[PDB]
Amino acid sequence: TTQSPLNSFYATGTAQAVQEPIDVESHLDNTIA
Amino acid sequence: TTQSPLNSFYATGTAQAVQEPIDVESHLDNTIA
Ligand SMILES: [Ca+2]
Ligand SMILES: [Ca+2]
Repeated sequence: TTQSPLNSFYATGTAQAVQEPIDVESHLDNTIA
Repeated sequence: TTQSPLNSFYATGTAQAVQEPIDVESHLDNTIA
């Protein structure tokens, strides 16, 4: 004679974010002379 | 000279319930990245 609560069910996922939106690189190779 | 009550007859059955109505299994194998 056991009474159960009937709520022992689960499901699991994951998420992440490990980088910045943009990357910037420079090529200014001229001199104001 | 014996007086009988005439109620000595019986029949027996059985019943059971040994499991929960539903079972749940998860397959969430994608990542919000
Ligand atoms: Ca970066
Ligand atoms: Ca079960």
